[PDB]
Amino acid sequence: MYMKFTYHFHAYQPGDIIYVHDGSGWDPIKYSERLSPVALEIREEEVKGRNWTRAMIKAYEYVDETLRMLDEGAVSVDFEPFTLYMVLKYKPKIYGEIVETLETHVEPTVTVPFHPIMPHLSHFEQEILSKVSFDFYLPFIARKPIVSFWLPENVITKDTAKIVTSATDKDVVFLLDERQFIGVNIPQARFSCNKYLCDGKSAFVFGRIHYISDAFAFNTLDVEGLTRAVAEGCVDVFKEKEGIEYLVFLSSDLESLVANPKQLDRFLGWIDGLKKRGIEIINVAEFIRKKVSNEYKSLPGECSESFRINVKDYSSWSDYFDLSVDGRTSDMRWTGIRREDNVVIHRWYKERKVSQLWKFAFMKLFRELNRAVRFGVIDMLRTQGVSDIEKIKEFLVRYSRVFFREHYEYFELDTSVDYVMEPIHEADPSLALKLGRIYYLMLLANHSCPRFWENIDTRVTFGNVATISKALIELMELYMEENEERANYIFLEYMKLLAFPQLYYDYDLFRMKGLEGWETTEKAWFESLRSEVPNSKYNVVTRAALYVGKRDLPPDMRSVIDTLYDLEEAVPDTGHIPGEMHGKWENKEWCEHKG
Amino acid sequence: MYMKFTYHFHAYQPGDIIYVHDGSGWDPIKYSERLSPVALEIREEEVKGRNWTRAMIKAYEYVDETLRMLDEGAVSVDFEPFTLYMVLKYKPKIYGEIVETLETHVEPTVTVPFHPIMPHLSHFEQEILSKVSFDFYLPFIARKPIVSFWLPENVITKDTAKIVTSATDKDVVFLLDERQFIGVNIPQARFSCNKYLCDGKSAFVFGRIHYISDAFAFNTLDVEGLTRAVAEGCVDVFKEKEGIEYLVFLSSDLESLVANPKQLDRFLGWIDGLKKRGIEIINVAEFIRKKVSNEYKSLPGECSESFRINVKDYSSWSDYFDLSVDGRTSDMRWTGIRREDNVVIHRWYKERKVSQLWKFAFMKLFRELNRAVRFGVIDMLRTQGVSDIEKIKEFLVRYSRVFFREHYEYFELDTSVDYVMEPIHEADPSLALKLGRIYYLMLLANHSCPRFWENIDTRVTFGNVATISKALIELMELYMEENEERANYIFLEYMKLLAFPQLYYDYDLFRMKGLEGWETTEKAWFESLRSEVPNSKYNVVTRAALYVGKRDLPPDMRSVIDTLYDLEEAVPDTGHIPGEMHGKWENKEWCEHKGKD
Repeated sequence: MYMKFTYHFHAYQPGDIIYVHDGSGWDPIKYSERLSPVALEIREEEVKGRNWTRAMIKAYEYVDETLRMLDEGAVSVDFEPFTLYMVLKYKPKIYGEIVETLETHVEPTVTVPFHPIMPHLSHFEQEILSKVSFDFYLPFIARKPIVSFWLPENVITKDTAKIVTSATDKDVVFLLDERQFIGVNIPQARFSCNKYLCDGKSAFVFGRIHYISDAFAFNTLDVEGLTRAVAEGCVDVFKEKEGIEYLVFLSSDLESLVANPKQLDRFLGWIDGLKKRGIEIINVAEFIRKKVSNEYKSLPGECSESFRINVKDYSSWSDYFDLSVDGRTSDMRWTGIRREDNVVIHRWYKERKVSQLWKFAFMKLFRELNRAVRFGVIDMLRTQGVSDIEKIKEFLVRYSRVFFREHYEYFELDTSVDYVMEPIHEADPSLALKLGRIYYLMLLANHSCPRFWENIDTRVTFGNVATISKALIELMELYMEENEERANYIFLEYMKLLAFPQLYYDYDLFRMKGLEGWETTEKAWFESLRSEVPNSKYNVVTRAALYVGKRDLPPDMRSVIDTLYDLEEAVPDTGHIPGEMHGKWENKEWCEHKG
Repeated sequence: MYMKFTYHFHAYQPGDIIYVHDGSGWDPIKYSERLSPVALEIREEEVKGRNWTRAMIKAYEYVDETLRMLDEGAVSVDFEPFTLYMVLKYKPKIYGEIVETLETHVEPTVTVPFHPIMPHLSHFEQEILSKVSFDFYLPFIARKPIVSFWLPENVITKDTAKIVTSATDKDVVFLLDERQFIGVNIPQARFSCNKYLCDGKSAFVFGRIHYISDAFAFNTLDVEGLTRAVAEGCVDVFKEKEGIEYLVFLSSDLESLVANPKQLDRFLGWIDGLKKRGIEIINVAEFIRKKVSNEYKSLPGECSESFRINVKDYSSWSDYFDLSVDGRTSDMRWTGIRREDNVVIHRWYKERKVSQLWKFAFMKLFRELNRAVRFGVIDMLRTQGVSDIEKIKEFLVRYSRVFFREHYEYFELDTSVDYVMEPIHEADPSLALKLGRIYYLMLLANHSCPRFWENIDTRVTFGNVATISKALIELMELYMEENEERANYIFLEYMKLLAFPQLYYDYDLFRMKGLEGWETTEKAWFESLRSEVPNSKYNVVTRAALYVGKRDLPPDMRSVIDTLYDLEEAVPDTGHIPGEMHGKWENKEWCEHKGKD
């Protein structure tokens, strides 16, 4: 057949950080992890971990073996930077295996550090993260004029795509979901080499087919069904006649390969079924490369700027599709708001409807914390005689060489303090590097993960709050040790975490309208914040901020948190993430932490 | 397989009327037809006619014989009313065969008389046409609780859907194109039993797949490719495993079955290929019934108001899709205007670009002519004591029993003067039936066809203009008899046809913006109107208006057109319709009229 097939896998772990350790900012961070032992059955071995992250990192090895039995160039994979780094730290053997496969076996896809929803961040943060993305990926993509790029949850806007495409010289292939396409209908645009103007540059774009991808990832069709859905269901009889190559592109989380013990074999059988149909397995980049080179015949204008299609701003690959009013996706899952009619939605959780209003407040609050930290860094670097915001940007980007040091060392890329400090050479590296650290903690705290789920009380929400609490307190203490009034500006931000439930009033959330009519009510808000653990009456946000504050806060204010908060309920116990329920937890009733 | 398949065919001929004969209005119209010999090749046989209409009517017999080869209930068919009427008059044996097939063998689909773009007419005209559609189809649908309905070019708006559904007590199924669906993506809605809210009531809707339908109709895939596109390309792997029936619905003009000599056998071979793949062939209405009856298994909510989808207002099945900016169809083909950015488009014709601005002017002018006729009818009936607009509407609907008399009489339905005059029985029937004739000539003049093509100079544009000219001159003359000043209100309307090119200025078309930037210039307008025939220097609108006027105008007015125009240049010759070029024409350079008899 002339049909081409490929899969993309997205690999990411938010990690199990519950407390970041004090540090100088000259080295990668050190931290304590959650102890909530868990196992994943893979075919016929149970893979055990002290927590979800470590179990998964072990599991990545079974996955890499499977990927190794596929042909060269067949699929593409992106690893979130910190996730790949954590593998190097915890299982350096697997890092070497994974790294070899990305150099030689699968096409490597660039992605963003810390997996935030990019359009939910300021342009400043997005620019840093975009440049770091390409920097971190340099050993895999150095001599490639075309590279695929993975936006977290595929949540894209025109502004975000521009930032990304500007952060590189190469040609960018955005991997998206076909439900994000607009200005063309699905069968019209399907399987062709489309492009997408990113206002100045243009990117290639491929959109996955959600229903077949999920049919694999969630085991709803057997191998025969998956093979037929592709080989028959996706056939372009005209292109088969004209002898024109077209690409059927699917995508899932890499962790879908261990969602049940049979997934690795299922995937191998599927790919085998397709090859037997005469379908060549070939990655999105090598597909385009083979088009432009005219090794593959094209339609007139294919892979060009006449084959430009549009993409809906704020569309995604994983939104609540049952609430879509245009047959496309949006970002309502992470904001809690449907944009088309500007209402606040609710979702089911453990037999009750829960307002998703908390996600909006969470997102909004973090925009403010993010800016408080960014302006802190800029203000303090100014005192050191650094006035050029562009030099500060370059510095914050180069600081990746510190944060992910060993990764870069593995490839003999410069990790020298002299490199990192060059754009801001007039500053005390001791102060500058602590600021770089505080900035990267803020970044780390912007994981999209907490707002993916229906309820707020999860281990990932705790981790975000604990990480930003670390950053804020350290920034606050820098201002204190300099005898500045700005120390309180930062303490005010920290206080917004402790008193998180007050934000319903401070944010005028009552003015907003619920989908059904009750989702922006007082009680809707307060119900949604109830603790999901036995041993804490505090909401998860207050919990994590107290948990970190009680160990890092100056004794005097450390006192008021004791006067107003019962500290004994400041522990890392959270509710469970519904998507992780297939795991074998020692404690299934809530996400535990042990002594 | 759980996949079901069906095809819908739409049959329509605009006719070859070049001059309607004078008549009282008590009987169906009589007319002179174009003489332009042409033949169609069907398998190894040549089918010859004195004009395209007559050639195609003979061809319909071959099509019917082929439909009879299909299994019962496999496909659905609509015949536009006047088309079926012309078959009846010319070849009653062929009409007999077709109506037998519509009664028993294929699902009959209701459609509108005279094939106008319905959302391009006023609500009043749409209301009359909608009611007539269901009356004309009474012999085929009387016992049916659910009926399918074919809007011309599938051009629909919510308002038009409301008019149609309000005109019957039956549940309606609208047959549309999947590129018309909105608020859902194409794969998301595909092949399920969906509904559509048209305000007071809801209708079922099914959307055809144009690329497969056209692969058959225009012979771009062989039978094996067509079979594969359906059996493989349309498979729903999930519904196959769940045992849930779904319908792959395709549609084309019935005339696609004679678009080349092998079409009939290709179609039969395709159906055979699908049946051998385990795919049952079942018409849309029967498919719905089986879902509703639970003979078929359904998704939760299927075939109910829970499965509502939206349709884009002014979308169609046949728009210039290469100019679409939203991935859906629209009505720019017939208006000349792309709605999304409000620009006047151009198309290629004979390897030069031609502005479509003329289509907007033609459409706008006809809206005005339509109202002049309707208000003239209402005004003259007012002078007869008829003041209730609802009684006038009832009369105009019943007048279809005069206009299509032989059809209703074939089915033993009352066409008597007493039946038709019942709602306005205080009026003089000599005047009322003349007004009914005038109103129906106006309706007949609203064929969508002229605006389908890229070039104005075609036999269908000539026909629309000649037909409306007949109506206007007759209405004018009725007012003259009353010694009315209103006679010149109607002469003004006819003058707008004669002086059609002046409408560029009078309609302020210079204010409109061209897609490329030239389409709304004076040069673009005038070039678009140039005659395509060497025996007339006048644009086709003026040409037809003169052709009728030189026969029908009172002597003083005839002397005026005789002085301003060369009446020897008022002939029915026009340019050819691009879609008819597959015919074997005696004159293939332009559409002739042999005028010796």
